[PDB]
Amino acid sequence: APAWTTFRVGLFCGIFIVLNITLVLAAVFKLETDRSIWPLIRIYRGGFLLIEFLFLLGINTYGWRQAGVNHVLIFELNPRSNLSHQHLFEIAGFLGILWCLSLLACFFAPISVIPTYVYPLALYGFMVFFLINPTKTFYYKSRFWLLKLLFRVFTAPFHKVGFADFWLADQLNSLSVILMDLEYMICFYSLELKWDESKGLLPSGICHKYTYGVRAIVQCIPAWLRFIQCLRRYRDTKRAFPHLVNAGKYSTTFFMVTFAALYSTHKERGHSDTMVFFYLWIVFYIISSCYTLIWDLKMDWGLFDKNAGENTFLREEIVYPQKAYYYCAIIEDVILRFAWTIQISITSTTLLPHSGDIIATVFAPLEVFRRFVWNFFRLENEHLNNCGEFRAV
Amino acid sequence: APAWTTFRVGLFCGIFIVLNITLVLAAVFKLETDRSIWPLIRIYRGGFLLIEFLFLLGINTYGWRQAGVNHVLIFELNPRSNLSHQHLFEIAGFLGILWCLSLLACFFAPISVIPTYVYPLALYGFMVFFLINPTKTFYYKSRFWLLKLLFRVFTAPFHKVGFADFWLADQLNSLSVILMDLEYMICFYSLELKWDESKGLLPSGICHKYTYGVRAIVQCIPAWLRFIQCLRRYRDTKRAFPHLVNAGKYSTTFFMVTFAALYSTHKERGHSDTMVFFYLWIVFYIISSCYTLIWDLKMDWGLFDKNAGENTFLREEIVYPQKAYYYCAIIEDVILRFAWTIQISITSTTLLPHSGDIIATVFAPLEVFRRFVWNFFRLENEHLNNCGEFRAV
Ligand SMILES: CCCCCCCC/C=C/CCCCCCCC(=O)O[C@@H](COC(=O)CCCCCCCCCCCCCCC)COP(=O)([O-])OCC[N+](C)(C)C
Ligand SMILES: CCCCCCCC/C=C/CCCCCCCC(=O)O[C@@H](COC(=O)CCCCCCCCCCCCCCC)COP(=O)([O-])OCC[N+](C)(C)C
Ligand SMILES: CC(C)CCC[C@@H](C)[C@H]1CC[C@H]2[C@@H]3CC=C4C[C@@H](O)CC[C@]4(C)[C@H]3CC[C@]12C
Ligand SMILES: CC(C)CCC[C@@H](C)[C@H]1CC[C@H]2[C@@H]3CC=C4C[C@@H](O)CC[C@]4(C)[C@H]3CC[C@]12C
Repeated sequence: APAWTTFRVGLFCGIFIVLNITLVLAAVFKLETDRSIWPLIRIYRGGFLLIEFLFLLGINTYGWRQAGVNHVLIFELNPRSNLSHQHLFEIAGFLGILWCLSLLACFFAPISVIPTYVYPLALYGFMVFFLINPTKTFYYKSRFWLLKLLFRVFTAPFHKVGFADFWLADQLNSLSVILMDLEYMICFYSLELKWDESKGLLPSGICHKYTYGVRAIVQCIPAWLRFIQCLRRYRDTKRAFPHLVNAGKYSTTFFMVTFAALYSTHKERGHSDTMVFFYLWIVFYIISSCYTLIWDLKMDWGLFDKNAGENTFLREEIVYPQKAYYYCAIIEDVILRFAWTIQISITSTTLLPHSGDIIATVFAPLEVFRRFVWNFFRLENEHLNNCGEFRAV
Repeated sequence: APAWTTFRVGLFCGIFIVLNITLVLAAVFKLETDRSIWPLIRIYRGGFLLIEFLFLLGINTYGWRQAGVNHVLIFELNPRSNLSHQHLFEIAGFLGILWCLSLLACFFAPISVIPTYVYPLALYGFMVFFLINPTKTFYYKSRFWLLKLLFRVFTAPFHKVGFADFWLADQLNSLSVILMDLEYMICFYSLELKWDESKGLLPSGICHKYTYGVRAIVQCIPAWLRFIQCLRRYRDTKRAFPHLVNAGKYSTTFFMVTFAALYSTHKERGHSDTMVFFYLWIVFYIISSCYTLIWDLKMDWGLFDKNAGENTFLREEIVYPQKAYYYCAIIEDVILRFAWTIQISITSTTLLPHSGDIIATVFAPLEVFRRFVWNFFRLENEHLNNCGEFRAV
């Protein structure tokens, strides 16, 4: 990379660091105890998760390049022009500066005239604009490639699946919280925000409950897309394995989230059917967790193979130098696959609100971390032994 | 330069920027009107000027390298392990972060126990330690070369002059304010600071007055070193020109600063000899400015030459692309050589107390800027046509 690119990476990282420190200190001093800070947390959580995802993605690209995994051939990107990790670090740092500035302005009151609710709106409006700018400025080829890919994923039955389509839909399975925060923000300004008050951003009413049957559809949105892609892939190929077995993996989420919305609704009423539904919500919690975990370990990463030989419990060939990495990865995935399922059901109105909001906010970055670790061995098991059969050489 | 070096340059620059912005805002809000902020300004001015000097020096090194001026041969540095501009930018950024942090802590009160006067002391103590660290860490070769050079300059009659000795003594002629701030700080804590009070840094006294006669000797410390070096050069070379004419250039400062302590001293008394002294101070103020300016233009930069030809008013060969640079430089040097002499006389108490401290604080960075511009054409006129007769090829 050129020297100005590394200069810009470091510049944005340093501004981000100091902005974070002053954010924490203003939080522990300037803020006032009486008002509620939760809408404010629920609104900014999505941008935080997006920035973290881009940073971790930049570390993924560095790891793939150094270890020798040909990720340009698998994604079928152009050999000549490709983003390297420094460009991703730069985008992450810039969007992080805007996030820190908007949140800081929401804590302070730098301008009297401007109402506080404007700042959250001004941040997310800018991000959409940067992505959809018509002019050939600011990584225009990257934004255009991403936009064409996004169009194909959201219209799933109609296109032939390629590695990139399959890959982005999975990433969207772990980023579901951003969609929920967006539906929550869209709902909140429309119904529970009083526009007339000068500082109405920090005011419960009905804006954080799975009651109007919308929040369930919103977390089943990515699982539905992957289930549909698996069915289309089965149509073309005509092989029941592994396309019909994989679709079921994605269908388990429907039953589990269906039951959340059911026990919570029955409980809130004076109904005695609540116990029965509670028996079922639990059963479709262990089934889903075990099914996703076994699929991860044996089919996604390709471990526990018969001819492992020396690398015991692993596969025959390994690309990353240390076996410790693989063993820590196995244990980490095992303990975080159990954490993911609980936060999914919980979002759909289960545990009384006071204790629930701190579990989701703590466990969302850990789900992004689990996807970050999943990327390494998935791409490695693709490069070695053609696992998805997307190229079929 | 390696990528980690550029990353570090940008990191320290970004932290420095945000620290400066919060410094300004805390100055215009947190600070209190009743107490005096001048001791606090006179103490930190020296560190500010040192940081600015290092940054501008880094720009000088970039300019010399690109234009093709062999500054490694002139300074006689080792061709294998030289420093580049990025390393200077890095030192400047790091020391600037420490300066901003210490001043910020002096504005706030982050720790109750610690008295405020400790922080100025903690900053300058660290800087000395970084320079004199015995261990081979943190640019140990650079610090050792600089330390040997400094020893030779402060013991001037005893060593043979080389380009590096002559060059550092001149740089010290424009950095005289740092010495004054140091003598002022050394004096202030000892006599006018009441140790018992918790916040006595921002309390007037005898500290800034040129009376005991100490401040005049500190004013003429660098001019004396250059005058002595010129006499030594004439002893070895046996040439009355330009070593006896150049020594006089440096001797004019003695008469100039001797008529400031005198007029100021006579005025404060009920003495009628004050008028006579004032008519002499102006005469030497004007004889010094013209002498230094003519020497600069004709002997240091080598302009106004007879065989200029096409480059009119310039010399025959020019290395920097645009003539506009040379013309702006001539005008800038002409108008700043008049500014330099006023603040030298003024420091030794010529004006009233209120009308003087803002002139020195504004005109000190402009003197550092004039030396920054002087460096380009001095090194260029050395590389072209060997002017100082130091190598004598
Ligand atoms: C909260 C609301 C905010 C709205 C968003 C606002 C902020 C978001 C802003 C985003 C602007 C751009 C962000 C960085 C990505 C740019 C594209 C890119 O990097 O492609 C890289 C591919 O490299 C890879 O193959 C690995 C994948 C990299 C990222 C893939 C998508 C990541 C974003 C997923 C996010 C999903 C979001 C969906 C909804 C959550 C580089 O491609 P290329 O090498 O340049 O290709 C050129 C060669 N070619 C011409 C042949 C193609
Ligand atoms: C009260 C407030 C103040 C309190 C006091 C604070 C004090 C604390 C201050 C701490 C600051 C310490 C600064 C460290 C700088 C390292 C030195 C350096 O860079 O040498 C460079 C010289 O390279 C050149 O000659 C190129 C241009 C000239 C620079 C020479 C002097 C630069 C520093 C002038 C500074 C003037 C400052 C003087 C101050 C009196 C690099 O040398 P090299 O290329 O690595 O040579 C190696 C090859 N060799 C082995 C053959 C040699
Ligand atoms: C239980 C917890 C501690 C498990 C932690 C697992 C994490 C830390 C492990 C699992 C996979 C590991 C990564 C595997 C591959 C690479 C690529 C290599 O070129 C750099 C190290 C890097 C980036 C490893 C970093 C550490 C890593 C992310
Ligand atoms: C009256 C005022 C505005 C005069 C200003 C003069 C200043 C701005 C001029 C005079 C000498 C000039 C420098 C002369 C040489 C170089 C080296 C070249 O490779 C980069 C530009 C640079 C660094 C110039 C920057 C601008 C400069 C510093």
